[PDB]
Amino acid sequence: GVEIETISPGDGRTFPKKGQTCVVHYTGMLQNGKKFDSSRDRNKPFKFRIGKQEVIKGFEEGAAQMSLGQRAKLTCTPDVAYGATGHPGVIPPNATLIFDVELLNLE
Repeated sequence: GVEIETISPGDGRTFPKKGQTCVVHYTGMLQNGKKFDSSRDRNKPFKFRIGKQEVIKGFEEGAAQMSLGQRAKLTCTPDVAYGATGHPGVIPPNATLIFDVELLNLE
């Protein structure tokens, strides 16, 4: 499940398609916990394409529901990213993930 909470401004019509590399200023957040990842620190805003299963399932489906300029807020379920396995040292198992996502993309 992907729960979108959009901070309003954008256009609402430029949607990502297949094979389009898009740019996201993501910012990860643990529920009742601190941060774990952000693109604002590296300032390398993560040019990734759509439709190759590169990103996790909670982040891929939310990018298809956003548009250019929009600033949403993800709520990623554990069963799609790390709930059974868990990343070693960073994400424990059964973890609900929160992301500050703005789509200022290309292509």
